[PDB]
Formats: sequence, structure tokens, C-alpha cells
Amino acid sequence: KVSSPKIQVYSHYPGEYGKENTLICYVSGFHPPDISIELLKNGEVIADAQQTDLAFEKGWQFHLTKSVSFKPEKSDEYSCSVRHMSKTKKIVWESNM
Repeated sequence: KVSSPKIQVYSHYPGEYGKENTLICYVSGFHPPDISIELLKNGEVIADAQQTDLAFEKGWQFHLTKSVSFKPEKSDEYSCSVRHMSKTKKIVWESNM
């Protein structure tokens, strides 16, 4: 039956403050292929995020990408919120900084 999503959150370019960038969430390895993804800014859903079509590879692996433009500042927490089998997991963007 079941396997939990792997959730990876990153930016397209180096995540320096005040610079326009893209926040990306890559979600993979989940069974069943029934999932939802949201990108959050301080715990609030970011609008106009775009999600790839569900991909399916090698007879077993599903993956999805959700992305949105963002401008990271010091005090703001960006995250990816993924609900699978009615359980939500939140993964914070690890800026560094």
C-alpha cells in the first residue's frame, strides 16, 4: 500500500535577501498518488503558485513540482506544506541565509 512523500524545498538561484527568486518544492516517492501541495509565507498560502502535471516513472515513482516567485527577507519563513493520506507535513525552506 503506502509510502510517505519525500519533500524538498529550495530556491532556483542563491537565496540572498531582497532579490527576486523562485521558491520550489519537489515532492516524490509517495504512495498513493493522491496529494496536495501548498507553498506558504509565514504559514499563509502563497497565491498563483504553479504545479507541474503528476509525473510517473519506472512503474513505481510519482513526483510533482510546485513553484512561485518570491523575494526572501530575513524575518520571513517560507515553507512547503504537503498533505498525503489526510496528514499534513510542513518543511521549512532552509535558507542559510
